[PDB]
Amino acid sequence: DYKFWYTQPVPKINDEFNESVNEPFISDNKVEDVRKDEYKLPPGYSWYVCDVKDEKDRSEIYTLLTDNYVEDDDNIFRFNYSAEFLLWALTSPNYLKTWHIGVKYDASNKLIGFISAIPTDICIHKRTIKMAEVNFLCVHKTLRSKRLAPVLIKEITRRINLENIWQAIYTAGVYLPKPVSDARYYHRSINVKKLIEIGFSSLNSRLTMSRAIKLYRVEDTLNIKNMRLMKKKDVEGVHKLLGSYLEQFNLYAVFTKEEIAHWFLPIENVIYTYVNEENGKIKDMISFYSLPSQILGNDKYSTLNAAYSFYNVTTTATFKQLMQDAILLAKRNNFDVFNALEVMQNKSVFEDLKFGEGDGSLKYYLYNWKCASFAPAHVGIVLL
Ligand SMILES: CCCCCCCCCCCCCC(=O)CSCCNC(=O)CCNC(=O)[C@H](O)C(C)(C)COP(=O)(O)OP(=O)(O)OC[C@H]1O[C@@H](n2cnc3c(N)ncnc32)[C@H](O)[C@@H]1OP(=O)(O)O
Ligand SMILES: Cc1nn(C)c(C)c1Cc1nnc(-c2sc3ccccc3c2OC2CCNCC2)o1
Ligand SMILES: [Cl-]
Ligand SMILES: [Cl-]
Ligand SMILES: [Mg+2]
Repeated sequence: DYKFWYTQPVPKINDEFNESVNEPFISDNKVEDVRKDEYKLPPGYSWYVCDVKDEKDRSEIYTLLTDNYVEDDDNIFRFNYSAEFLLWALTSPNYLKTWHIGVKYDASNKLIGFISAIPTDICIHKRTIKMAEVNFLCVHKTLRSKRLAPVLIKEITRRINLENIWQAIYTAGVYLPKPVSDARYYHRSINVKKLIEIGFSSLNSRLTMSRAIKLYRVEDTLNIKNMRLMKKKDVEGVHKLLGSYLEQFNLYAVFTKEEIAHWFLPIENVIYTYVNEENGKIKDMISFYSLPSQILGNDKYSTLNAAYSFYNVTTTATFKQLMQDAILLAKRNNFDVFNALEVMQNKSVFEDLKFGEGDGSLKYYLYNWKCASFAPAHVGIVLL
């Protein structure tokens, strides 16, 4: 019935728009009309302004997400973003502290809910719009289905609107009104035996353990011999190679140089970017971020280390060669599995590179924006 979502400026479940329609649901908004009062929480709970740059506040958010964030369909794996990853995700250029919103239960002083946004320029069907990117919405498991999430969403919308920003982008595995695109995820096994033992992957009578390990074996040599970790000096060249590439898609972020530096310079166990430089020119890039899963109820293993394909561009090799090197560089950095979405050119390499189709998909949404939906090959943004 979507009783909350139907009160919001998003498409109805049946809405379908021509390619010519590309505009807000509600235009001519006025900063001066936005509510100044915080939305009301139930008795005994209060808003909390989180300082993600303080280790202790950042620790509280980490604990909340570690225990209560997203689980796979079978409740065996739960995302386990690290504290340094949350730091990086939330302190991008021109971030606002007041868009990092916690909810505490007054009597324990414990964080029980969270929601965040960062500002990003988003190009949708060739119109660039100042938006908020929303992520890390989470309500403690003990307080589910109490209608707290619409409170968090309405409060962040109010604070975003105070900055004269009236559109947002977000992704969810759940179906809401109404996806602008829908991308399945695929997984390429790296540590086969481990993935079998935790029930991420399976065997069978044809594929014995030894034959499954042989199947996923990779040669420890790069297609692009000079691919190396990105350094500060490469920010200009990355901004030109990526910025040009992305303009073909129907939905992408428009990065400034300061955004390239933030989103790509390598941070161990967070973000890995590699470049191929020729003549002082960046001609190819690979990137992926680290998003481990906590494994629930396995006696031997508690963590699955997973590399998540972010942005990959090649001008000197085939896309298949580039993605093969991405898998190898993930392997060299101790990752058990390489995960990709069917966005950009990704799907075209999944069969040859031995990726397996996963169990669900990620829906891309816009808030207060009406437009034609599109196949995921035309999606040119990867969220965290
Ligand atoms: C202009 C600026 C605009 C800014 C804002 C833009 C929009 C931002 C929107 C947020 C984008 C976040 C993106 C993001 O973070 C990445 S998707 C990750 C979401 N987090 C998790 O799945 C963590 C585990 N789950 C939870 O913590 C709770 O289940 C949550 C908190 C998800 C819902 O808590 P609950 O205790 O289970 O539920 P109630 O409080 O009773 O609330 C039920 C209402 O919530 C609607 N709902 C449920 N899940 C949602 C989801 N993932 N997006 C949006 N809405 C969601 C649901 O359809 C229902 O509305 P309806 O009756 O109409 O159906
Ligand atoms: C696998 C998996 N493990 N777990 C713990 C979950 C809930 C899933 C399902 C899932 N839900 N979102 C995604 C994926 S796969 C992928 C590959 C490359 C880039 C992004 C993603 C992605 O979503 C990202 C970005 C949106 N938030 C979650 C991670 O995967
Ligand atoms: Cl209201
Ligand atoms: Cl482990
Ligand atoms: Mg609730």
